[PDB]
Amino acid sequence: MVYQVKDQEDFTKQLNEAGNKLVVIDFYATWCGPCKMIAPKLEELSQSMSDVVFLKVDVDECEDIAQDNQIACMPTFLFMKNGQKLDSLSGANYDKLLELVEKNK
Amino acid sequence: MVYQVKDQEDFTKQLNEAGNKLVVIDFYATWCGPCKMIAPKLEELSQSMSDVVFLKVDVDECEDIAQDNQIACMPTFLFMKNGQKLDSLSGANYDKLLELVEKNK
Repeated sequence: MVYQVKDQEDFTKQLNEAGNKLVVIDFYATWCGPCKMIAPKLEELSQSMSDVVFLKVDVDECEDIAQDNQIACMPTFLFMKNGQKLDSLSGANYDKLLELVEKNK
Repeated sequence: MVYQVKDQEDFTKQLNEAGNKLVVIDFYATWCGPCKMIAPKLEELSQSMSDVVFLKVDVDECEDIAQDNQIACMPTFLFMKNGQKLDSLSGANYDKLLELVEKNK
């Protein structure tokens, strides 16, 4: 399952909850076609990889978070670990996403 | 002038009012850095080019319109004439925008 970040305080709580695990955050919009296409794949990844935490942020719901993170394309995947930004991926490229997960987890 | 589209009906009304003119639509978000970066240049261009209609759509206000046009990367510039799609440009590239206006005006 992919947890939807509710606000900025919630984002910090989730990053804390993740512990030492790589966190992958999907910045998406409900009007974004590629976002919807890849969402089930993220759910499957979320279900199967126990050493990675998957989150999602609806940019229309958390516009402050989208701005703070300089989102321009949907979907954007942010890769964090122990509160540090490790990488970013713009677009629904599942292979590159998987590669960044394997590289950073 | 760059007019802000209020909803789907308003979008249709503006497309009709353009008559035979090229219409350029900027799909943007208020949390989008490059969007804000290029907005003043679009405003300047619109004040000069009276034979081209310039519109803008806030994807947060008009999510339905965003979905209709398959917006992914922002800002997206859609080029239309007589209600029909001519071209599309993702990202804030001013030279490419001018090339596409020159091509389609």
